[PDB]
Amino acid sequence: LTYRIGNGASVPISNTGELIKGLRNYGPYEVPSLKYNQIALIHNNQFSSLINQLKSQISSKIDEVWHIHNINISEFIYDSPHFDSIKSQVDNAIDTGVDGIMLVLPEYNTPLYYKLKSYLINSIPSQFMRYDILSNRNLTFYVDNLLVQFVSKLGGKPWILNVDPEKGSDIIIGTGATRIDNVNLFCFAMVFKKDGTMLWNEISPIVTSSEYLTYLKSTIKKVVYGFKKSNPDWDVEKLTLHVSGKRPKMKDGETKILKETVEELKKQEMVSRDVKYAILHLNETHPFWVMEGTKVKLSSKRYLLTLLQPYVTPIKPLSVEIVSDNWTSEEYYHNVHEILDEIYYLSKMNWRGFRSRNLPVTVNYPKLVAGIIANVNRYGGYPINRSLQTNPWFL
RNA sequence: UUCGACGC
RNA sequence: GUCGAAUU
Ligand SMILES: [Mn+2]
Repeated sequence: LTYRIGNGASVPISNTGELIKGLRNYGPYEVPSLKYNQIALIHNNQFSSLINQLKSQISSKIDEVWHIHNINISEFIYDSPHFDSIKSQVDNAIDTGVDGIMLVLPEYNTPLYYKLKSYLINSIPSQFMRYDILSNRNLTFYVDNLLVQFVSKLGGKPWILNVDPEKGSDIIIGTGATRIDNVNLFCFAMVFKKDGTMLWNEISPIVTSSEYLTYLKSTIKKVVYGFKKSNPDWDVEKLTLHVSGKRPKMKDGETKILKETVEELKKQEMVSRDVKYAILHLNETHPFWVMEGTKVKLSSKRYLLTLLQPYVTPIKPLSVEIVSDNWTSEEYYHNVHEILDEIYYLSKMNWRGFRSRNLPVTVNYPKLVAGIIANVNRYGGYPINRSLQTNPWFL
């Protein structure tokens, strides 16, 4: 229903102009804390008007929308549009003392994006931009969205979902794997609060399909060990797994391993030894047109949650299957409503820009990682640190 | 790579 | 390549 921003304010969802005006008035839910109060802009068009306007917009929005005050932006010019010359300005910036780097790429050069991006994820919060894509017409839409994600990557919290703290899971784990070609894959596991904020993330190395279940288990254990070490008193009595991704087909073996992993985390006191949990498969299914937030039951274990398209009335359904749960027959229906509601609230959380993705954050954010992991691997960049664990570097 | 959507 | 980004 509403987004919680700063100073105790809440603004309706589904209205980006009201969210922006809200941030100008009250601030974000959390301003990032900075060490230098300095950010670098790195580019190769020193007399460019578009870059001039870009700098001045970033400067005024950072202060006025984001309430990050007195930041200095320093500029660094590179003079050849290739890896070693840009990297050299990047290095100059990092030696200067900066909280993050905004890097304007020159043209369209995919190997160069992945090479530079993998070096920076490893170093310092960064936000790329394309010189060719700038225009006066779209500059304000462009900077508005760009800063939602750069503020997050600097450790800020734009807005969180307003949810009933008595309803839903204590934590939600988005987990699964994504195949990056026909043989190789990586596992992921991400812990969320019910308010849609990411608490911790782990990704496995790239492995082969034969190694899927082995790394699925360990990646999930690492992410919970991580969450628990930085939240020792967060009791988990209600736990939900959101399983997603193009991964090997292996559903019974996979459910058995997920069940085992929760039984080991109980033994190790990472969750309650009487935790109530459900393991769910979330799958995007083919769109359709009515010629909603609606919950459809297809069988006692298969459900559909229908959502407007984030763009006849077009609908993007999300399939939801309960593959395992330890719920009582009595609790059952009630729990089904809560878990479906929660999936709907999470589908409204997106720190990539102002517009809702209408896809659950637990499904969406692992897709964003996958794109980077796949292409870094393909273009031979630097493989992707408690900093990367708590920060949404993939946005 | 601000992002999205279409068409091929 | 074709639009679009308060009001989805
Ligand atoms: Mn991004």
